[PDB]
Amino acid sequence: HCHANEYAYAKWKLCSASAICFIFMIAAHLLIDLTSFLLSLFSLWLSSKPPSKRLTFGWHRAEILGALLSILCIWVVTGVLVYLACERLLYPDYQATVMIIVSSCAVAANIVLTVVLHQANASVRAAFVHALGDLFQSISVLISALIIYFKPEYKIADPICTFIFSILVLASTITILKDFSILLMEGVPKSLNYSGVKELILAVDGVLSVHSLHIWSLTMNQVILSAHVATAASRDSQVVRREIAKALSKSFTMHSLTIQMESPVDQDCLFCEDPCD
Amino acid sequence: HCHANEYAYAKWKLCSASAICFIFMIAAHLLIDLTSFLLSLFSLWLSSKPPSKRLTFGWHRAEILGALLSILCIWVVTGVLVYLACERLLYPDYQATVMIIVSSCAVAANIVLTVVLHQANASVRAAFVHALGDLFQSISVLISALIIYFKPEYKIADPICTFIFSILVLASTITILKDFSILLMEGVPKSLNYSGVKELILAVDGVLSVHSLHIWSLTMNQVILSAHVATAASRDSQVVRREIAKALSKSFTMHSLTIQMESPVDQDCLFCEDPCD
Ligand SMILES: [Zn+2]
Ligand SMILES: [Zn+2]
Ligand SMILES: [Zn+2]
Ligand SMILES: [Zn+2]
Ligand SMILES: [Zn+2]
Ligand SMILES: [Zn+2]
Repeated sequence: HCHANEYAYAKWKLCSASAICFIFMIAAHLLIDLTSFLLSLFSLWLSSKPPSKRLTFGWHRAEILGALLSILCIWVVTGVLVYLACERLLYPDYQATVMIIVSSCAVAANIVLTVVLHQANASVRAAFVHALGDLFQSISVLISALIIYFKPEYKIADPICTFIFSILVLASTITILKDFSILLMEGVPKSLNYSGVKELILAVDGVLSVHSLHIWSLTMNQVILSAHVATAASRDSQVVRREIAKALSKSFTMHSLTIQMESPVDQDCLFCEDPCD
Repeated sequence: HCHANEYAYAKWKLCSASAICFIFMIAAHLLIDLTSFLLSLFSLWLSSKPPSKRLTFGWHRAEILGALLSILCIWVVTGVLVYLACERLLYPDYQATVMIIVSSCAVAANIVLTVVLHQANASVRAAFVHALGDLFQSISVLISALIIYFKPEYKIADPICTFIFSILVLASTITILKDFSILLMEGVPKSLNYSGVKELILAVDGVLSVHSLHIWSLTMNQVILSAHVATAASRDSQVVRREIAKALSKSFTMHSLTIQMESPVDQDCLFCEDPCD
């Protein structure tokens, strides 16, 4: 045959944040937040579906697609806030404490959303940064309000306040796009290393030359491995991988293995060579 | 060992469209169109790179990531044009033939961009729809101009003109997102069929029960196959797949095969069962 509660864990942790912004009707930004969540949550309902004929590996990956969307909804939001800050700069006419407690309530609220996403699921590490950004964005108008209120002589420190805080957003979203670009490109995941498994595999008896390895991954923790191995022709074949699986599954967890057990007649070729790093 | 000119074909066909909008400095929207292009082209330069250690399958898939971006740059563009049409509706003050030949030159120009992308590469079928949309968008202001100029009594037919033509954009971009959602989710590609290969494989002698098939695809024409097959224990194993490859490669083209040749002792399980369709 050659053969848990992390799923609803987020559904717990995520549905909360959806309600907070929902209950946050004390007015744009909030409405936009109320949109990213449910959809992203709805994606979390997708990965639960069983693998269908059209999607053989199943809807596992769909989470990231929802996640990667949430990120690009942050760039649009902050994209507006830089252009308006520019408009708020070029049209300098604007007029306080009224604009403080309306933000004094917001900043503390976003801490709630952020702290409950205390770092698993990608959507978690996707909605989290969406909130964190929305926090640092929120303190901009606050930390400015407690500045111009006391020092209204300038009243122009607010634009740069956003400008420096906008970068605090984008410089905090790259760390997630350095990763989700590797997933959608079928690259080796973070927690592993390409040569880190070749040697780890070459440490078994029958193997001769692991050629044409391919190890991509699904969302965050689902990894899939695939390779062709060369075995001692005098040695029995099936028994070897009968351990290699154990040899790998013991090393760490998998979601599907396919090993080919090619025979010791390979035309010693760029395709089954090596990655040139 | 168990072992063309389509690449630069687009680089030919794509660099052209990049120059046309570049040379189109006869004014914004043109600049946005220019930004979308080169990047997408730059992605086409990525897929040429050889497979590296971090990206085992290689940068083939990266094209789609660039492609899928171009699409979402269309929704943003048309997103602006519906809100402005709304603003152009709610603020009805606006005032002709001056606004005709400035568009009479545009519409015909977009035909050039579209016709040279006469339907291969995804980026082709990605930049194409980006242009086609930008055409139907362009005729809106034109077909309206030759209406209100002759019948200025209304001058309100222009908003709905965009509104109906905006849908002509989005209803033309879905056909590409029905597909590129299957690629990034590792689903079986269009040109194939899940059961279409099981039977096509089960038509060989040694095979007993192809279990745990997995057939996803890279960008458009690169397909990868992977499966475990059961063979007659009395029959020799390696010789079977020594044909199955031919049996499939003869059927159509591949980019990597991994077959496991499991033995006839499988615990007759949901995992190696079937996709429930
Ligand atoms: Zn799965
Ligand atoms: Zn091989
Ligand atoms: Zn080779
Ligand atoms: Zn390739
Ligand atoms: Zn098997
Ligand atoms: Zn099974």
